[PDB]
Amino acid sequence: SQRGSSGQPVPVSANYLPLKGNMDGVFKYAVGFNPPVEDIRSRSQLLNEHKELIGLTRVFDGSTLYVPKRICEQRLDLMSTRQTDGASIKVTISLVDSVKNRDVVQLMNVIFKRILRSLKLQRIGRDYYDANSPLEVPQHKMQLWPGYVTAINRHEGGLMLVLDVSHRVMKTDTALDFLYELYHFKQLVGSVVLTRYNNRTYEIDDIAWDKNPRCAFQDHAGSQITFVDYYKRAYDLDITDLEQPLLIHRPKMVCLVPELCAMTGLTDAARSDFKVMKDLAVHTRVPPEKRAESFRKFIQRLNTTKEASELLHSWGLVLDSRMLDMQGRRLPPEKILFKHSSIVANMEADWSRECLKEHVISAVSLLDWAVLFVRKDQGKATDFVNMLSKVCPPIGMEVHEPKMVEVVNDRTESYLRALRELIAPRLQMVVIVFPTSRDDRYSAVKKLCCIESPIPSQVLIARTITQQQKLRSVAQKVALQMNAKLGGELWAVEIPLKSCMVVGIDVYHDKSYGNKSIAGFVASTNPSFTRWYSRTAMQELIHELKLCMQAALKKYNEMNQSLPERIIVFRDGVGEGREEYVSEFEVPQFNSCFSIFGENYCPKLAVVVVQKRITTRIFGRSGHSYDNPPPGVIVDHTITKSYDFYLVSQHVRQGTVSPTYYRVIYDKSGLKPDHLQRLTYKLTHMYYNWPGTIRTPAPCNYAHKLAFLVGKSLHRDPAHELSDRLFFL
RNA sequence: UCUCAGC
Ligand SMILES: [Mg+2]
Ligand SMILES: [Mg+2]
Repeated sequence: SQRGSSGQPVPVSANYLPLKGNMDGVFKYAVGFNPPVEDIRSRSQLLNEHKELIGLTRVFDGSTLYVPKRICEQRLDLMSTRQTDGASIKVTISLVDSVKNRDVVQLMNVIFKRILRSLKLQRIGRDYYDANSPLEVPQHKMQLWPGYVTAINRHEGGLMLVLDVSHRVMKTDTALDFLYELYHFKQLVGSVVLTRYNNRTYEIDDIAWDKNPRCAFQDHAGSQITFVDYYKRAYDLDITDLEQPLLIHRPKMVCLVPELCAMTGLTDAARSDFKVMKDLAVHTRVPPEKRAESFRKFIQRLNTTKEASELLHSWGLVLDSRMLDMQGRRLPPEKILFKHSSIVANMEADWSRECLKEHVISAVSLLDWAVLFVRKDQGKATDFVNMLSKVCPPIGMEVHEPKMVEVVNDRTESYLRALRELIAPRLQMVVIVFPTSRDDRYSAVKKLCCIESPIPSQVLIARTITQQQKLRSVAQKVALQMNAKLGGELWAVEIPLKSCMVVGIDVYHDKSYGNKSIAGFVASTNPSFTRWYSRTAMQELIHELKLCMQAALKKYNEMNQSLPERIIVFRDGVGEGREEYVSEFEVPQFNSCFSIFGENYCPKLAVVVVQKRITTRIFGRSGHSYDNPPPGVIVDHTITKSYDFYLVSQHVRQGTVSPTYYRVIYDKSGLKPDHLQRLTYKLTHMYYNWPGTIRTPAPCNYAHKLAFLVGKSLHRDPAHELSDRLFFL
């Protein structure tokens, strides 16, 4: 069965609304014009003189026609005149089909977008945000707009409506002031700017400052008008500065003026900042109890507005008034095997403290390592090392005095030279300490520590050695990371799938550097899933993932003198629409690449697609308060189709947990669905940078970290000597 | 890098 057993049935409730699945009499039609005018809007206008024969309730998408009632004649031929052409254009009617299951959705999304437009909602980006009731945050010139993201699809329980509250931050002030910050260019490159006088939301494409707002443009049959005059005529406002660089948008020569503009979306500066996130996230990160009512009061609003009320009764569909109520299951909390003893996770599924009191399973001993630092931070670094020697013996590690090396100063060449005169085979780890964060020196250093000289490093920033409180915990968080960078596993969980490799793939979208789309590739190399062989992929990915799979298979063979019987490939980084693309292109490549070795080697494969950015929300509930559900809750019925499941593994403190969507796009493994769901739950714990369950499984997040490291700082492939270790953490 | 129509 699709529904696995072995959990605990907890009453959950997702944010899906079951549309009334009785939408018949929706006969699709077709129109044929022996004058083939190549404009859908012109065709619609041409047939508009015959709208009385149908009614307002029609959908003419250029070629077809959707009507909630029998068309007047499925072979009727009328003559239509054109105010421009003047020809007696043919009018055609077709009894193509009453759509069964394919174009029903494409109709419902169109009419539902029309409905949401009737509620005075605007289309910004892809979803819909309100404008009457912003949530004022007048502390940063920010201003939030409530909004909703909706979709309708053929989920197993019929036709369901997705609905999840969104939020779109918009700048209270103007844009020219934002253009003051040029010298203290390539940033307004897709920034969704909107105006205020009408709240019409443009999307910007190209900026050429070679123009002035006083220029005139040929509009409305040779009537040149200047922007200063056009805007004062059409909106009765003035312009203070007459030299601002205009903004250009073109529908898929609209020259905007950046005094009436106002950006949406915090733009890399509020993004790279600790200040504004704590200010915004109090509102953006909505707790589940508020979100449930922000959902229900949307339905109370939707069943009161006149256009919204009438449109449903026109097409006949009855939108229900309360979210779904399913019966999810809660997988048992999983034991965490340490070296000597083991602790079960709490309901919170976090062992951040119990990992600081037990022994790691395999500790690599730091007999000889080094530290780099500056005069300004010599004392703090020395104390950090002195008490790092004090915290390792508790946790089962064993460290000794490092070759305490002082760089000359903070210039990057000094660090480069100091590393180059220091690297030797008789070495374990070089632990570097920087005064201030800067990607130039960081990248120039990590290239040397990850390409030229394969020495696993560890960068620390000076502010983190507070030497007041965040030193014991920082040392206990860096010792455990340094242990893993040396190929020593910390904790493990009983995974009863004997002799099965597990692979994890994720990609990193870059738009500037060639769009190479670095993709990581991480696979286990031991039957306990604690040591990961991590390679990388490069292409301008088709051919390199087969090479990485073959190399990882060889590596697993070397360690275990065997070959895996199963290969679970938790593919991630799929686009929102290519969820079937992998099921046809790369799965055949993975089956083909097995041919290099093996006596006709037959791995029982399973390619699982992992999706994070979804819009489902599983609210667990006991009573009448839809709270967050405890991590480890599986839902796979009446919400998913084609054998895929939703899993709540993350845990948050503020907000609603987003369950993660795993699609099983290839299943030859003979694994019962129960076992694969449980396994996908176990791999959640195995991330050695956060003791406790995380969003995606261990290999997927490992691969994401590796891909981000390669893309943002390395821009090459790491040395193949480092691969058997988790040099990336 | 202690870490999760409009112009
Ligand atoms: Mg993804
Ligand atoms: Mg790290």
